[PDB]
Amino acid sequence: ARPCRVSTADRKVRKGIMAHSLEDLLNKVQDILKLKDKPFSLVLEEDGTIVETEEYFQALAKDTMFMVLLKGQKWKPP
Amino acid sequence: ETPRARPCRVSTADRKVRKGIMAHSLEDLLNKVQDILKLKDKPFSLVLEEDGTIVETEEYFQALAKDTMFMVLLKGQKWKPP
Repeated sequence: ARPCRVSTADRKVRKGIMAHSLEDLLNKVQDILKLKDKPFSLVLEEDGTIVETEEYFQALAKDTMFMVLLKGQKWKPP
Repeated sequence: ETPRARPCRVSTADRKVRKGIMAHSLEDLLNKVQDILKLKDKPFSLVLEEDGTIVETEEYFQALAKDTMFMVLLKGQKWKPP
């Protein structure tokens, strides 16, 4: 049961969220970050690498900054 | 090679799609990347996204940092500067 640091796409709000899995993370992120709708994609905040498997989500360091993307939203350089 | 798979960040040559892929070796990685990145055909070369350094041995692939961004090149594609 693990600690994730998660940003919105405009990087204005970053929050620490505990998750058992990628899917659990994705189920929590809307309420926590007060997203306008459900997330479409989870990406690495540093470079926009798409996190789309559980095994890859779990191999990343606990201090990894994640970014949620809603439909049509794209990762952008900080 | 590595009993436990290692996380790789992998870019297409146009840098529009970037994805985290788990891999046990260079060969395993190269076996996986076409379906994952939706490549039109099999990869020809794996390169460092940063400077186009060719990754062509398993030992060099394994020595790289986990956050290294890779780039796949298909036949006749060339690394280009970002």
